[PDB]
Amino acid sequence: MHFTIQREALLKPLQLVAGVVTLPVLSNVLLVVEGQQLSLTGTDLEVELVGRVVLEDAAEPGEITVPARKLMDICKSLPNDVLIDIRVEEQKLLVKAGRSRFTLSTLPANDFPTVEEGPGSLNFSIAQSKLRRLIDRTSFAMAQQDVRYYLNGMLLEVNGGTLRSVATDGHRLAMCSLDAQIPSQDRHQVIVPRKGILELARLLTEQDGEVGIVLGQHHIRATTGEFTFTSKLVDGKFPDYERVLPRGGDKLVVGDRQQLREAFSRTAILSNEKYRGIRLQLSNGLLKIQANNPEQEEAEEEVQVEYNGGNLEIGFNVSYLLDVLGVIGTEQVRFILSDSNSSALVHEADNDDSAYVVMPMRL
Amino acid sequence: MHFTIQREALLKPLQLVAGVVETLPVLSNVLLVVEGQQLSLTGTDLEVELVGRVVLEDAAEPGEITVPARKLMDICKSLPNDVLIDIRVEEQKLLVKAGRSRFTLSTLPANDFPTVEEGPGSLNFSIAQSKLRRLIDRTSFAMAQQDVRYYLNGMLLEVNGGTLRSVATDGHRLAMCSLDAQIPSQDRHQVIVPRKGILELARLLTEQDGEVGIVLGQHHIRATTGEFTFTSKLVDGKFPDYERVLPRGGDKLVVGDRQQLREAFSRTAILSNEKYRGIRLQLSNGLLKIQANNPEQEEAEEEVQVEYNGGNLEIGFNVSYLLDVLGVIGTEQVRFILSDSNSSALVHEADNDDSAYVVMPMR
Repeated sequence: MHFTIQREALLKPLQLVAGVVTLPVLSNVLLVVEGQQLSLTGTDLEVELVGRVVLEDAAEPGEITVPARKLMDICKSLPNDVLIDIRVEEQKLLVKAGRSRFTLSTLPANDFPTVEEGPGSLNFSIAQSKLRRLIDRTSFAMAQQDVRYYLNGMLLEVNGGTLRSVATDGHRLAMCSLDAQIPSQDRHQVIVPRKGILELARLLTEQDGEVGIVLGQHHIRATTGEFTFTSKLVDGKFPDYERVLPRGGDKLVVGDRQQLREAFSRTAILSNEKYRGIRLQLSNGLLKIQANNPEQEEAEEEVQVEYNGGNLEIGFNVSYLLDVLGVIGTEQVRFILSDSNSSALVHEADNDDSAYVVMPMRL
Repeated sequence: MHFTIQREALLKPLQLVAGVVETLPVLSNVLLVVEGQQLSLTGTDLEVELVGRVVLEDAAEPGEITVPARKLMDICKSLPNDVLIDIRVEEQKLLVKAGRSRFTLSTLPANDFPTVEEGPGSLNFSIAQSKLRRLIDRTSFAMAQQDVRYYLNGMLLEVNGGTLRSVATDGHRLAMCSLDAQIPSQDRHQVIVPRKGILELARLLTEQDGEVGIVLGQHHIRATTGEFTFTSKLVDGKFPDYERVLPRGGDKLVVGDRQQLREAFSRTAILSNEKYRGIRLQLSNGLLKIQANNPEQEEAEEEVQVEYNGGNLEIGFNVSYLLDVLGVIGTEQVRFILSDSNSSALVHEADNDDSAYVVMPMR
C-alpha cells in the first residue's frame, strides 16, 4: 500500500472520521486504497463513518488501520499544502512530508469491525438542511442513559409523504414534521440512538446539498458526496407519542418569546438546583413566575401575556421551558394549557409544524 | 443598608471579585460595604483578597453585609441592560429590585467575613501595568504546581537597584525576566507570591495605558488601580539562589527561527512519551535533528537548519519545556546556549538578555 496526497486533501475526511472515533482497534482509522481512491473509516461500534478522497499520483493498493487521533494530529501539524507520502512497511505506517518522518504502529485491516450494509426497506433523498432542521428542533428532548432503551434516541417516521422526528425523555416531548414528497408506502419508523443522531446533524453542513437516506430494520444510512454514515438502530418499540400530546386544552396563552426566556432564566437562578421548579400563576393578561430554593431564596417576576380566562397555578421544570423557548423561531410563542395536573403544548406563533410537550410538576 | 446602582456599574466590580471566590460558606460570599457614597465589594480565598469600589450617585443608607457572590453576579448579569437596581437589607436578607423582578438572597453577617489588616510595607512604587504583566507572563509557566518545597509554587518578585525582576522555577527549569523600573530602593527586596495569586494578578492587569501601585511588605503584596486593590499573602520561605542555577560554561551557541523550531518540536512531540515527553537533539554544523520515540516504537524525525558552528552534540530534553520557552520568546529568532549532554540549556531572545530561560536535560 502506497500513496501520495496533499495535506488538505487528507485532512478533511480524516477530521470527519475522527469525530466518531474502549477496544484499541476502535481508536484506529481504516485506510483502504482501491485504484485511485482512498477510503477512510472510523467507528465506535454504533456508528460507522466513511470518507472518500481521490488520489492523483499512481497508488499501490492495500489496507491497514492506524491510530486516528495521531494520524490527524500529524496531518494537522504539517505545513500548508505539503505532499504527504504514505507507505506500509512491516506492520508500520511510514509518513513522509518535506523533511518530517513519522512511523506509526498499525493493526491489521481484518481486525477492524464491519457493518451489514443491507439494501433496506425504504430510501429517499432530502435537502440536508431540512433533515438537519428536524433534528435540531427536537434533539434536546431525548433522554440520556434512561433504562428504557427507546427513550435514548430520536424516532424518525415516514408516513404519507411526511418525514417526522420525535424525541422524549418521558417528561417532555419534541416533535417536528416536514412535507418531504416521499412516495406513499407503509409507515416506517426508526429509532436512531442519541449519539448517532447528533453526529448526523453536525455532519449536514452543505446548505444547498442533498442527503440520500436508507431506512432498514437494523440500520440507517445517510449518504452524501463527502461521506457515508451508518448507524445501528435502537431495538424496541417507540411509545405511542400521539397519546402524550395534550388535547382539548381550554386556556390559550400568547407571549413574547424573548421576554419569557429572559424571565425564566432570571428566576431559574433561585430555583432548586436539582428539581428546577418554577411556579406559574396565570390570570387575565398576566403571568407571575416564582422560584424558591432550599435556602428560602426567592425570585419573582411578572410578564404581560395575552390570555383571557380562569386563573391557573401550575408548576414546571424551568430548564424544560427554556429548552423549548430556545428552539422556537418566532417572536411570539403559544402555550396551550388546561389544568394543574395536565401538560403544556407549545407551538410557534403561526405554525403547527413543531410541537412541544412539557409535563407539569407538583407544587 | 440601602442603595441604587446601574446594572453595568455594579457588574464590573462584582465580576472582578467573583474571580477569586472558589469550603467555609462565607468565603463564597462577597462583602458589600456602603460608606457614604461609596460601595465596596470584597472577595477572598484566604490567600488573596480583591476589593472593588464604585461611586454611588443617589443617596445611600450605610451598612454592611455578605451575600453569595456567584448568585448576585448571575442575577446582575441576567438583568436588562442599563436598568437601575435597588438593593436593601431586610431581616438578614438582601432584597434586589430592578423593574419588575424581585430577588431575595440569604446573607451572612459582616463579622464572619475575614479581614486583612493592611500595613504600609517596606517598599512602594508604581509601574506600568503592561510591564508588570510582562514579567509575570514571560515567567509564569516555570512555577511548580504542587511541590513540597513551598517556595517553588509561586513567583519571586525582586527589586534590586532600579530593576524589577521575576523568577520562577520547578527545579527542572527556570524562567526569569528583568526590567529597568527606576525604582528607588535602599536595599534588595524579595517576595514570593503564590501561584494562584500571581496568575490572578496578571489577568487583572488589563489596562495597557494604565499604571499599578505596588506595596511590598513582610507578609503581603498589594496592587492598586482605580478599579481594584489586590492583596495576596506571600510564601514564607527563602527563594533558592537562582543565580547558581544559571549555566555559565556554554561553548556552543545556536541561532534558529523560533517559528520553525516550535512547529518542529510540536510535530515531533506527538510521538514522544506522553508522560516523560523526551526528545533527542542531534546538533552538528548548520543542523538540528529532532527525534521522538514512544513505548509503541513509533518515531518522529525532523531536521531544521540552524546557525551553529562547532562540535557535535547529542542531548535530550523534555519537549514541553522547550515549547513553553519558545511560546514566550517574542523575537523571530531564538538563541540557545549549550555545553554538554549532562548540562543545562540557556535560552534568550535574539538581541536581548532581558529574559533568560534554563532547561535541564534528560538522561
